[PDB]
Amino acid sequence: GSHMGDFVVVYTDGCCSSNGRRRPRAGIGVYWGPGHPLNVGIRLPGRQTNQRAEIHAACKAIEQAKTQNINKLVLYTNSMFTINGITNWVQGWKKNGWKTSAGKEVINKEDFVALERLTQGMDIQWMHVPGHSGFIGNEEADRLAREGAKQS
Amino acid sequence: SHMGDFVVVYTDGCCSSNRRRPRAGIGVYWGPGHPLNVGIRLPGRQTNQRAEIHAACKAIEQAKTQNINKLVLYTNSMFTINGITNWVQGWKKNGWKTSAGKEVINKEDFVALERLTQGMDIQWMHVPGHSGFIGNEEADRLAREGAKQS
RNA sequence: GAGUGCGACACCUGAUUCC
DNA sequence: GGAATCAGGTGTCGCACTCT
Repeated sequence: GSHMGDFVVVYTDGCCSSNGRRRPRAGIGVYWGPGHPLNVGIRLPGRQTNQRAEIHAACKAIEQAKTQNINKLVLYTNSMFTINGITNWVQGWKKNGWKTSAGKEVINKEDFVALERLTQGMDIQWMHVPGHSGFIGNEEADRLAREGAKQS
Repeated sequence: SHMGDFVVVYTDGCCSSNRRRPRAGIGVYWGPGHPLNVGIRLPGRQTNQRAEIHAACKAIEQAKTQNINKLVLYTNSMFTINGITNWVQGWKKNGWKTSAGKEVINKEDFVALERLTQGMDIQWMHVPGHSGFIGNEEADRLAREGAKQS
């Protein structure tokens, strides 16, 4: 178990073997600490892609948190897409019929709508962790997602 | 060792620990009791790619020392072979960017190797997994020997 | 509306060598 | 298993132009 001031630190990550190929396998992973009862690594239900696993691994961590009555959180993910989406983009997407900058429709709307819904009632600091650069937290969350993508 | 007027040479690098004291070696073999057969220490940052590349570099300097311009080069470093026979064309065109849009790490090394190849007619031969070729084994022996000497 | 670049962070597939 | 390294891909977005 780890913390920064009053915020408990959590790591999330998604993965997907054969992303954009013929047989995609996507998984989610959240790491709270060594041997933490809350660490999970499971198979991502639905459309298999890296983007959804990254968004959905972040959703899982928040659900778990509410489950522990946690309201302050530092969420580390190596997914700028997830971050930018939830902390910038969704705001504008809501005032424009969910439309890309190329007049078309935002592909992960349901993933971001599900995410934003979870963020109600949560002071969360979305911090980017560079992937594959020695951050135990992020390697483990990646380890956990790979294991989860090896499932159901 | 000659394939016609083309003379044959074997090159190889090595680097164990590739974490603590990455030690890198360079070896170039021309044949039984040849005055230019050498095993020496890789200068600079120690990696396997750098030793394989500078092993080729070393051999080409030696060829020139012998007024050789048609050279057949044997190495098991497909990375070296690919950078020099076909990737450098694109890197000099795209500002030395990788397919992932990042910077070519061994840029310095390939530029030096490319410089040495001006005026050289060189055939790059990949020596596979494992074959006989005492040439490759010798070159290997040379590299591991040069692996220790600052 | 159609399209083309560019940037960024991920997610991969593959290959050879060095351990 | 890992490192050193590269080539080809998709997943997705914003940003910046141009319509033969």
